[PDB]
Amino acid sequence: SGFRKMAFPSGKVEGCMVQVTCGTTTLNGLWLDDVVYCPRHVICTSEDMLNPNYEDLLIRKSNHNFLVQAGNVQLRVIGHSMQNCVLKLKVDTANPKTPKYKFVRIQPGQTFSVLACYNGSPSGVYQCAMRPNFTIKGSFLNGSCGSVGFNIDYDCVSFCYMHHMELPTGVHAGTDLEGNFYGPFVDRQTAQAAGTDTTITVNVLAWLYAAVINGDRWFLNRFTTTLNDFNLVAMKYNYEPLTQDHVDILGPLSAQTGIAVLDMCASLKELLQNGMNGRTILGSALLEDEFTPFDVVRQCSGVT
Amino acid sequence: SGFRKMAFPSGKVEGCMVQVTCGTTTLNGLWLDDVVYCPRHVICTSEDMLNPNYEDLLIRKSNHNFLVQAGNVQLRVIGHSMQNCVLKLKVDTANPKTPKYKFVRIQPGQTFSVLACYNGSPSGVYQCAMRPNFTIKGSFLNGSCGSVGFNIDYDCVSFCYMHHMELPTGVHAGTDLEGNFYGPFVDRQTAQAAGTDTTITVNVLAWLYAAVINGDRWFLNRFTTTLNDFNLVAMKYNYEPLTQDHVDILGPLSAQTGIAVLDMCASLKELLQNGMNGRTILGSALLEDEFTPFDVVRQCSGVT
Ligand SMILES: O=C(Cc1cccc(Cl)c1)Nc1cncc2nc[nH]c12
Ligand SMILES: O=C(Cc1cccc(Cl)c1)Nc1cncc2nc[nH]c12
Repeated sequence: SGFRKMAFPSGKVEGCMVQVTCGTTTLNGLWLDDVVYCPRHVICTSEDMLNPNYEDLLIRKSNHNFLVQAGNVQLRVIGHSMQNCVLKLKVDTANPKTPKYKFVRIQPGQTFSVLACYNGSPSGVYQCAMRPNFTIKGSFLNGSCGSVGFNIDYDCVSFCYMHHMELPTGVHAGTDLEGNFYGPFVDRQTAQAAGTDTTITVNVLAWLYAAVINGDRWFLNRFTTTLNDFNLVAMKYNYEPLTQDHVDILGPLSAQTGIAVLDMCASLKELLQNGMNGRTILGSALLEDEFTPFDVVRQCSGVT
Repeated sequence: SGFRKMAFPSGKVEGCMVQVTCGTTTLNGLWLDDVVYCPRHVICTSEDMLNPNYEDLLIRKSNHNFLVQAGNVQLRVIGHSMQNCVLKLKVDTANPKTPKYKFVRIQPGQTFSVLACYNGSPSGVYQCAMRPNFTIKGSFLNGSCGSVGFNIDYDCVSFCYMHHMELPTGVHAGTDLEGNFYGPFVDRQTAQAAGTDTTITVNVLAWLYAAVINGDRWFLNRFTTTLNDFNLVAMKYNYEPLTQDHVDILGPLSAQTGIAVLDMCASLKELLQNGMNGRTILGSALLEDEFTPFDVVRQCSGVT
């Protein structure tokens, strides 16, 4: 029992972290096989960041200008290329600690672990969700760029995020491992709208099921609702509309607890309309949306 | 910017996890040098757990009865001894992945990361605090026993906790790495009082400073208080009395923000007496006490 915001064990990812320096800028890189991936803004100075012409800036750089250090050892760079907002630095040595891996583009509302790094060295690990507006509410300081987000399935690491930027609002933006930003963001020092965010309804319902499994049941009521009725409430409270696809993904939790998804929707409707009344659910005084139905089953079943 | 419940990177600890089986019981062990440490209740059957005579139960076991597997390879057990509530199994091979380490007994109110494991395999990592009543509110299932808590300082892992038991209340109890339980607990299947818990005041104040550093400032007021006045409020709200030692440890955060510790105490006093009024601080609708002043400085400075 107990329910925590659990991250994946970070060991497989720690073994891939390197420091990349270009000119006066240092950030993190990810070394997989004989390629090091890092944000392309490693080639910029502070003056360049207002409106960088990355193509022109990269033309002034040669392989020897990219200093890549894996712990205390230097990697020899034999090639460089820009793919969208990432640089791929070909090195002459395959990372001996390369785990089985994939590059995936996650959907908004999905979760992943972040290994925050500085100077190629891991500082900490935390779990978070990709917001419906494609930002992440992480914990990142100057130098964290190049830190990655990932999920693990047995021995395979699926990398889904590389950190690039902090918006003036203090939220975070980054790319998939092919360098494509999640959301409308561009890698420039300009104010950029993130746009309206919403609460991840299917994740809140999953967390309510986790609460019932772990004994927090005070919010269960004698009511039920329909998808249409519930979605009128979700609209008022800035929650994502619940679809049958979301109801289907909640099937395993509904079967385990014996609580029909629409009955749990009625509990959620009552919590939205009345608040918590000073009570808590799984140590939280707000409705949590950073656990997917898969995360709940994984944590409640002890998947390694 | 941003503030997360960040755990230490778990890689150094993942390299020490092994599966220990004795008879029909399987749990986790920690392999450091040529010793494997695990909860002594690995020698019990379910019938034994009501009131185990560990000395007698261990006498019926020989080195060959302890099956220790590091991933897929078997370790040869050449000695066994019980130290308080842990078993130390001497093996013929030093763990090649043994990091620099220490065994420490942490104080209540301090924090640490847990690497939850099942069958010797890591499932997840999370940060938590040792409650003032010596329990931890973890996320652990049957088979998680032997999972450890730890802190990292540069390249040295200080192990402070080994998981042993879940109380009937759903909270967790365990030992230091010398097998001494934190708190009054015994390794038996009996209902056991945890006793009154309190909120870790110095940690709440540290988190309020983290909130100010990250821009959440709505709770700052025009008031101040004294240690005596604040402690009358702490008493009413089941908070630990604040001492000058706690004020001293908050010095760096008070210097960084320019907010005197007693002025932050007045903000905390007002939040305790009036609640959050439906507002949040660092994404929380309650006063968080699982970040120490050291954790706040570490996260806000990017220590690796
Ligand atoms: O935002 C940047 C640098 C940057 C500026 C403009 C565009 C780009 Cl792509 C990158 N670094 C950063 C990241 N995360 C957190 C931080 N806190 C301070 N700086 C942080
Ligand atoms: O509590 C036990 C077994 C046990 C019983 C009596 C005394 C001792 Cl020392 C150990 N295992 C366990 C731990 N954490 C979480 C769990 N959820 C289910 N079982 C869990």
